[PDB]
Amino acid sequence: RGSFVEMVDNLRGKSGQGYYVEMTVGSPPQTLNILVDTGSSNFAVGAAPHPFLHRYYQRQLSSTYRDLRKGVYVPYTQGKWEGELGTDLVSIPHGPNVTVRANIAAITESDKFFINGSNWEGILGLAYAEIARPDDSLEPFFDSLVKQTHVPNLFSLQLCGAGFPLNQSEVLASVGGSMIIGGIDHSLYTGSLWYTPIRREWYYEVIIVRVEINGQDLKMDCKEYNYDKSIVDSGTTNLRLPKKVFEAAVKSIKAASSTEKFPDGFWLGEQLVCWQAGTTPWNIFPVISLYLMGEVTNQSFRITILPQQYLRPVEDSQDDCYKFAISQSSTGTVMGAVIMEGFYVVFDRARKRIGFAVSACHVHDEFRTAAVEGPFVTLDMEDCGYNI
Ligand SMILES: CN1C(=N)N[C@](CCC2CCCCC2)(C[C@H]2CCC[C@@H](NC(=O)c3ccncc3)C2)C1=O
Repeated sequence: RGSFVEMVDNLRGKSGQGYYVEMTVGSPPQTLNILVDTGSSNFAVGAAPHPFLHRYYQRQLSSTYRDLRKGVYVPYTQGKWEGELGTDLVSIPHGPNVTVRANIAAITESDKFFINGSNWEGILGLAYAEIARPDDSLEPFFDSLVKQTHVPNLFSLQLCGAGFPLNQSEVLASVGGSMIIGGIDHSLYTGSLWYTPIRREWYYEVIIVRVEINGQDLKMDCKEYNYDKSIVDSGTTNLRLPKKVFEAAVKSIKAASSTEKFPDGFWLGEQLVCWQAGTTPWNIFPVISLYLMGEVTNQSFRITILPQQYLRPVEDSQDDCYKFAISQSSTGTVMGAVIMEGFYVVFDRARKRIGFAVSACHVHDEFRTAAVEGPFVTLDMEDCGYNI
């Protein structure tokens, strides 16, 4: 049974441009589309004209706007966002039937933040206060939601990749998934939910204990897989892996798929690869299994993704084209949107754990499916975690 009908199918978007939910801010309510970001902790919205925005938060039109008289400067690898802090009344129309008083960062300047044609005007940082900007005293949205209402301290995400390119009109008309606030909807997954501990409450940090490519053990010291951390991030497109892990994984993926040669640009995630309509050779590409620490001592489980997850559909012709959605990182593993598209992911903050189950909307073929399986006996899993 699906017990959260009001929130099912409340997301739109895609892996490369982000998945967003409708929200309202202020009095009278101002409707805005907001990217769901499990990799950050600020509710930050466009609040001034920008070439990529067709609407923005107008503080002067909200009777409930409260100015905190404080600026916030947020540089990150790709760019930055800057703004002015305040609070206002916020609601999620296809969400819990509540209105909360929340912090809002009114974005006034940015670089490589907004995405042209993404249809979103701000981001909802769903991670913990530790990584909120300027500091941990700026209460994140979800913390405000839980404190002010009877909403359970849990949310779950079903990000639905279409498996093919969606043009501008299609991506606006299409259901991109669900964000269930305060619960788990059983219609969004098949099989069982398996839980991994949240190692520390800052990002949604997890511990990977083993990696396989078509069942072949990558055989690295498991600390390498979590160097310097492993996180679950809906605000990142790719599966990102630490340099050494990336080099070993790409070697193994190349070897498994060696019946076809792909240019260096494809493996660097820059160049698309194309096949005649319907002839994508899924079977030559391997499945990838990530083993995660379990809730029981010396127990792990595995999540298995297909090339239908790690090859991202892009438009070129009538050919079926893709980009390789696995890339190198110098800041740890990032389980981005392309990985999350395979699974229904439960962010169980109350029980400091993340659940994974096979998504009812994952893209697959008639011969293979994504999987979530366990248990496996795995020793010294705490040693897989990186310190300092
Ligand atoms: C990974 N990642 C993420 N999950 N959220 C941010 C902020 C991280 C935050 C973590 C805690 C400390 C402070 C920083 C922000 C991201 C939001 C989605 C749109 C993105 N836009 C682009 O990447 C982009 C790139 C190029 N052109 C346009 C847009 C930018 C980020 O870098």
